[PDB]
Amino acid sequence: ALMITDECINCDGCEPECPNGAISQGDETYVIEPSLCTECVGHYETSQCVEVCPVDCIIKDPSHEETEDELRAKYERITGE
Ligand code: SF4
Ligand code: SF4
Repeated sequence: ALMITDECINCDGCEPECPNGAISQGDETYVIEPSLCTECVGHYETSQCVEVCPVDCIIKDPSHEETEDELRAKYERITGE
C-alpha cells in the first residue's frame, strides 16, 4: 500500500482518482486506508493518486509492504470475482 505524507497540501485531487475509495480527508492531510489500497493493481498500470499529486507526497508505506500478488489478491477481494 501507499501512504500520504505530512507534505500533503489538501488539494483534494487524489480522492476521486482512487478506484477503490481508499482516500479520504484526514485531520491535517488526506489519508490512505491501506486495506483498500491495491497500489491500483488490477485497475491501472500505475498508481492514479501518484499521477495527480502536485507535491509528490504519496509514497510506499513501509508498514504495509505488499507484493504484486498480494495487491492483486486485495483487488480481487474488493471488486469480487
Ligand atoms: S495507489 Fe491506487 S488504490 Fe492506492 S490510494 Fe492511490 S489510487 Fe487508491
Ligand atoms: S493529491 Fe497529493 S497534495 Fe493533493 S490531497 Fe492528495 S496527497 Fe494531498
